[PDB]
Amino acid sequence: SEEDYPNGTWLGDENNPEMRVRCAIIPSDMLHISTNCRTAEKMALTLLDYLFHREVQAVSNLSGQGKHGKKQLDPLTIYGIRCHLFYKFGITESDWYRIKQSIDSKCRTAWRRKQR
DNA sequence: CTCTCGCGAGAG
DNA sequence: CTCTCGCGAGAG
Repeated sequence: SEEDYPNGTWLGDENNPEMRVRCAIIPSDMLHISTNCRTAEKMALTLLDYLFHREVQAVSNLSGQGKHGKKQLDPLTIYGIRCHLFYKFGITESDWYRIKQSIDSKCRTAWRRKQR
């Protein structure tokens, strides 16, 4: 619902209420991202940085499972990335499976940075 | 920085 | 048991 982020933007197709998610990204920032992120792979990781602070990435993963006892990244927010990539690039479930590896791998990089 | 792959420990 | 999947870290 728009109200959760009054100065924010929609992830995915605003005219399609089942595949939209209100988010905290401001219009000027969402403009930068669409200008700069010309592939689903590059938009996914840039969305990640605008939706989650690096300090959340360094403690969090997609499942919230594993040996490091990591927090799970907000599932509604992750669904919102899925909705933006499907809308912006018409990616498939097989692409999204690949993208999710890459989000988790970025999150491990951040954990390893805090580590080192 | 991103992308990837072999590993092996718990989930099923 | 088999299967999934979180993981470290070398290579791009």
